[PDB]
Amino acid sequence: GRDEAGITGTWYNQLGSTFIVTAGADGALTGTYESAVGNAESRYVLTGRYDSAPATDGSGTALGWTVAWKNNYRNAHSATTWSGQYVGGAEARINTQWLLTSGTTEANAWKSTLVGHDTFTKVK
Amino acid sequence: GRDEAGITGTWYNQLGSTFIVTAGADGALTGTYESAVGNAESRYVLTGRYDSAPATDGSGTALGWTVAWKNNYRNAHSATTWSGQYVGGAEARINTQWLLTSGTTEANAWKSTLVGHDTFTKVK
Amino acid sequence: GRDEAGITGTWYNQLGSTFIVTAGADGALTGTYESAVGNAESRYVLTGRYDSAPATDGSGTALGWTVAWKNNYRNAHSATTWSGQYVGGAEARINTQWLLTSGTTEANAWKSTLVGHDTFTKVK
Amino acid sequence: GRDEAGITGTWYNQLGSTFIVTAGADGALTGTYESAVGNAESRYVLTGRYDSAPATDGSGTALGWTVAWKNNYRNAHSATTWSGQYVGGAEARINTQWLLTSGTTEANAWKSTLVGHDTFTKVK
Ligand SMILES: CN(C)c1ccc2c3c(cccc13)C(=O)N(CCNC(=O)CCCC[C@@H]1SC[C@@H]3NC(=O)N[C@@H]31)C2=O
Ligand SMILES: CN(C)c1ccc2c3c(cccc13)C(=O)N(CCNC(=O)CCCC[C@@H]1SC[C@@H]3NC(=O)N[C@@H]31)C2=O
Ligand SMILES: CN(C)c1ccc2c3c(cccc13)C(=O)N(CCNC(=O)CCCC[C@@H]1SC[C@@H]3NC(=O)N[C@@H]31)C2=O
Ligand SMILES: CN(C)c1ccc2c3c(cccc13)C(=O)N(CCNC(=O)CCCC[C@@H]1SC[C@@H]3NC(=O)N[C@@H]31)C2=O
Repeated sequence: GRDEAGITGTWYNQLGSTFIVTAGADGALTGTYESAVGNAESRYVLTGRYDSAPATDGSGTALGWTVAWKNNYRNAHSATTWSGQYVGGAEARINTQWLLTSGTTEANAWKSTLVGHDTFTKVK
Repeated sequence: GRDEAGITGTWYNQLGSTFIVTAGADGALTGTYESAVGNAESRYVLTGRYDSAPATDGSGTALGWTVAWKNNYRNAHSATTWSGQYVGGAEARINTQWLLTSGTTEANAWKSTLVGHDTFTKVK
Repeated sequence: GRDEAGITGTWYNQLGSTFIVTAGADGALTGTYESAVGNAESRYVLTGRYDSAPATDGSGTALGWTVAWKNNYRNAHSATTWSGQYVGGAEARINTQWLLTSGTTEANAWKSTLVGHDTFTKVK
Repeated sequence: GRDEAGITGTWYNQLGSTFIVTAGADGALTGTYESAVGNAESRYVLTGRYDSAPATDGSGTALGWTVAWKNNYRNAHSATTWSGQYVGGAEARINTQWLLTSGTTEANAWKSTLVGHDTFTKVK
């Protein structure tokens, strides 16, 4: 409810990427993502989930979402998942860690997956 | 197509958890997850994405999905994302890495996120 | 050489932790770490390695180090490894990702490892 | 003591890499690593730390180590850290997660770090 409202909207990360999400009453996340970097052009579908009844101790709201990097313009044969928590208030944030897996041969599977962290704000 | 067919079904990981997924023609993943471990009971909604047009060099198919650990029985104030690749054939596998974030206070945010790896097969 | 000089010293991360390191000519890192958070008191031994001949294209210098969280005051039955890169200049930084593993039972091994990111500066 | 003995020796992972380590009485790990894959040839220095007084409940022993991928033959401008736990007994194992950072430009820092998992045994 509070965080359905707080999460729904347009977010921006430190790279200049754009995350457009709707948080549903059932815990769904749906929207589009546009990366400022990488083998990417325009918007990509995203879907995910969030805790629709977080704790009321002042904890964050756990959430995550996935982008497969295929759309009408490109196919980067890869998928990113962001896992993190939403923190509400005047300077709301979504603080995330992500895993970006590329499809590989079996011989290259050891080097399939990048790891990083993205912080999203409502302003940038 | 090939991997819509190959991905859709029931999968099992090394912990004894059960992953029930439908891969759509558009790149969607939908289903339910049941963990054998942790603060979890019964099935949880999952949603994700996969590369619906993978390479044909013998590479894996990149995919990912999210579970928020809230259902009618429990709320563990946390979300897991799995990022990985599907590898088809007689002993098909989905090889994943995952990030499990709990909602935390700001003071505890440094210890919000677990990391691990799960391998899913069609048999176990 | 340049980065032996640049890396050797006292660093501080965003949590207020203190990283005291000597970079040797052979690629060694030695020193002590003091965490501002967690099950930790005072200084802990650290050892690691760095690229002692980085690229000269303006790339970072790859490095990593380990702390086992045992000293004369406490034993937290855990170890952290930081992996990252040093970036020199007026606002030098060491940008890292870390893995913090606790010793667990086999049944709890799935939840053994925390993941996070720390940015170190010469000032804070 | 028990794990000084148990950890010291030659280990092998699922890729066919060779990890030669000495565990000291003070918690030090020293040795050499030879990767079966990647931009690597021959042995590389490793250093790390382990919990020299683990719990006696049947928990694992937390440890970690670093390799910078520079030696007399090659320089891959990168460093790997493994974080994990040693589990003793007839089929002893070291179960690890790793982070492999390459030195990058600032513009490429988002894609600096690979993540994976290696399981080491005394036999393979
Ligand atoms: C050879 N070996 C070292 C690699 C070199 C480059 C790459 C990889 C990859 C996977 C595994 C290895 C490598 C990989 O998936 N890739 C990306 C492919 N896929 C893409 O480029 C799609 C855009 C991804 C944008 C990310 S999502 C997290 C972050 N947050 C944002 O807002 N934007 C960024 C590489 O380049
Ligand atoms: C205090 N500090 C060290 C922790 C101790 C325990 C925990 C945490 C967590 C997050 C951060 C820190 C801790 C966290 O999210 N948690 C889990 C809470 N949430 C749950 O238990 C929900 C079930 C999660 C099951 C996982 S999904 C990846 C894997 N694959 C499967 O098939 N099953 C497992 C902890 O316990
Ligand atoms: C139950 N389940 C969810 C957990 C809950 C709490 C914990 C864990 C752990 C491991 C696995 C699970 C959990 C774990 O290792 N632990 C830490 C134990 N060990 C310690 O507290 C030692 C200090 C570590 C300080 C870190 S190093 C990275 C960062 N950067 C800094 O400068 N300071 C921080 C937990 O609490
Ligand atoms: C372009 N983008 C997607 C990448 C593509 C390839 C690479 C990277 C890297 C870092 C970041 C991105 C990429 C990176 O560090 N690299 C490795 C460079 N460095 C090396 O190859 C040194 C050998 C590393 C061997 C590892 S250690 C963990 C594992 N366990 C073993 O026993 N052996 C393996 C890449 O290739």
